[PDB]
Amino acid sequence: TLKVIGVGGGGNNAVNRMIDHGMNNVEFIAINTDGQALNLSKAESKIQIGNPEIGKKAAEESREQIEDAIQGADMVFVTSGMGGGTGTGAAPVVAKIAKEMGALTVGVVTRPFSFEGRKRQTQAAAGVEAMKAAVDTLIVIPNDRLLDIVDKSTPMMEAFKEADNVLRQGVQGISDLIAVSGEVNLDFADVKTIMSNQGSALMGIGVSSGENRAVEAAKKAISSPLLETSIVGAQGVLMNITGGESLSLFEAQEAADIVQDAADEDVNMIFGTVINPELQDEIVVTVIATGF
Ligand SMILES: Nc1nc2c(ncn2[C@@H]2O[C@H](COP(=O)(O)OP(=O)(O)OP(=O)(O)O)[C@@H](O)[C@H]2O)c(=O)[nH]1
Repeated sequence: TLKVIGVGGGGNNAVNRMIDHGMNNVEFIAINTDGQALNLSKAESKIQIGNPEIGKKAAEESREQIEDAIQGADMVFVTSGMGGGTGTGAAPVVAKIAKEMGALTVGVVTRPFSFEGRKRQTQAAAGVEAMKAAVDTLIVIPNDRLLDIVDKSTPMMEAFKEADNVLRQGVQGISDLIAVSGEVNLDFADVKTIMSNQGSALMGIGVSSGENRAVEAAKKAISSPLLETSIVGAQGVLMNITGGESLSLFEAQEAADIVQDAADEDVNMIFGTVINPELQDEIVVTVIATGF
């Protein structure tokens, strides 16, 4: 039982992208203060709660409504945009409740763009520290590093939809590996071994389609701009290899071995594969490195 919880406006929009893109392994929950924007959410479960301190007390006042929604989950994803009042303060509370209930809590959050001002960057920094305390592992993508990812052509009014896509890839990276119906999935106990109480995590994404797509997508994930460091400093590595119906076990093994050779000699590496047939010839390699 996996649940991804979008906290705040930006977090809700990512969840809505997470649903438009096929991701049915998981139960979706949306939490916000703005009721109208909650009605425009696509998640099954919606919870209205109620400067990042309003968000906090709103979440704490709705502790039991949040507790009820998460009930039964084994792992929970809390995705939010840090910076605003709602997500920055409420998302650490939703995470801390999830971790108290025994769920493996994974935070996938964003730092705002530089063009959003220092105050929004200052509050986001405090939210990030709050979330690190709350979750098992936290993935933080600074929105500024999408400029090292997006096209020269990217419109400025499209900028927050690429943020949605990156948060989609963070959650779907791990979520697709654990409970899809086509079961060459991994074992949950081993996932816990890589995520539990670790803290700060890196994410690498690589896409390719050639004859040597496996080697190419793995090298590009190893050196994805989203990684702030090389994964060599990492103790545990969770790797996802998503392909179409032509994805081979050899290709997965090849890509896993390339990543494992870049990690620390005695990393704890677990990897799995996901067949999604909308993808034709391109494979996507997602690497999650933990413990920093
Ligand atoms: N991925 C994504 N991020 C967004 C989006 N909109 C804003 N963000 C980022 O997330 C940060 C917080 O924005 P919101 O989530 O809308 O703020 P909030 O949580 O609703 O808090 P409030 O101020 O009470 O509305 C902003 O600084 C942006 O950097 C979005 O649509 N998608």
